[PDB]
Formats: sequence, structure tokens, C-alpha cells
Amino acid sequence: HHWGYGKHNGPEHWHKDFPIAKGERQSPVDIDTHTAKYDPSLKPLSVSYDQATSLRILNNGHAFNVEFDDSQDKAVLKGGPLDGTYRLIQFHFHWGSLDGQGSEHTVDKKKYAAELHLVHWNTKYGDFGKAVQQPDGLAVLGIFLKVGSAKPGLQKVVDVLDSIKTKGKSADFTNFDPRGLLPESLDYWTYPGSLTTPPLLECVTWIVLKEPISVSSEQVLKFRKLNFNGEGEPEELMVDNWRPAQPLKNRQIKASFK
Ligand SMILES: [O-]
Ligand SMILES: [Zn+2]
Repeated sequence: HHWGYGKHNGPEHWHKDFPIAKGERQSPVDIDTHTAKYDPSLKPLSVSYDQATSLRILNNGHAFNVEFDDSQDKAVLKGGPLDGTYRLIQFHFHWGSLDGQGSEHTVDKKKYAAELHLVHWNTKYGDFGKAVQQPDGLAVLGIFLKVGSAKPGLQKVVDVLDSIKTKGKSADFTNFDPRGLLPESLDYWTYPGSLTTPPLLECVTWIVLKEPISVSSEQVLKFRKLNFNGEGEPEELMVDNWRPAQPLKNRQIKASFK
């Protein structure tokens, strides 16, 4: 009886094994654009992904992760609200069973069809495992997806999903360039928060971009063909792998833009 996204093991259950689920700095949240404070002291983000090395894609039973080589400062995030250098380790998505839901973060209560998370860790801590135990250990870049025109730079990801349909399957996935997933503008909201899956540790500086990317109906359809289950087990489609919005409690969301 492991955690997941079903009726009997889904987000409203997670607190029984992970009491931090009801913590003071849980994610995701609803971003209220009229209550977010413009902070002109925030710098622009610095995304240097030109030397990124992707290695592998895998279905871990809750999403698919594309993993990068994080043994050196090859794909890093700096600037914005961050002090120091944060290395890219993986990206993944959250999506819905229908186009009107899927995202974790909401914007004035609007849900998007999916949400991309580019996960980075603070190099001062040495490794990812040590970083998740610190309040400033991780920086996650969140990007909304809406259904419209195709995103060319995502097609390489959608084409391999057939080969990692079930839990535990992996495939080599080299020379993928994550710059093809970024919107034009890098304006953002930022707030202190948490991982949105167990162990739900409160180690994340969230950077959520204002501008969504567009993907095609056919592209996100291909995400919905993946499976939560392992081979030979009963088929359960990997859909609605998102956590609902949590209480903002005593936090302020800041915007890099007015
Ligand atoms: O996440
Ligand atoms: Zn995520």
C-alpha cells in the first residue's frame, strides 16, 4: 500500500506516512496575481543549459524523469531569488486525464493542461541527497503547458514514451537540449515551498514562469498512454499525477514583473 494518486492512496492520504504533508511550507499553491508583490530587488534568472548532458529517461511509477549528468557545473540555474549555483538533475511533468486539469500550481485558480518541473540542487551541499535536507537545497523551475500548437522541442520526448510505458522501465536518452522547452520570457513568481511528492520535504525555492508553453493535443495524448503499473500487472493509465493546491499560510509570493 504505497503512496500514489488513486482513491485509496492519493494526496489526501499522504499525511499518514509523511506528516509534513500538513506543514507550513507545502506546495503547490494557487498564485493570486493581485496579491503577489512585485519585488524590484529580484534579479533576472540566469539559465545556462548550453552544456547540458541528458543520460536517460525513466518511468518511476509516478511520472517520467529525464536525468542529466550533474557531476559538474554543466546545466545550471543562477540569479533570480537564488544565492549560489544550482545544477540541473532531472525534469518531469504532471498532467491530467483531460485538458482542463493537470497543473499543480494554479494562477488565479486557473489549471493548465500540464506542468513541467526542472529540478536543480544547490552545489554547496555536495549532492542531491544532502540538498533535500536544507531549506535552500533545491530550486524548481515550473512551466505551464497549454494545448494549442505543437512544441517541436518536446517531440523527441514524446517519441520515446512507448519504450518506457510501465513502471521501472528506462531508456538511453542522450543529446536532448532542454532549451527547447523554455518560453520566450523568463518573468516569474517565486515563493518558498516543498517537493510535491513524498517525502514532501520543505527544501524548495519555487520559480514559476508567467508565460506558458504550448503543446499539441496529440503530444499530451501520448503522456496519457503511460502506465502507473509495472509490466504484466493490471493496466492503470498514468493520468492526474498532480497534487492539489495547499494553504499558503504565512508566505508571500513575489513577482519579478509588474
Ligand atoms: O514535483
Ligand atoms: Zn513535479
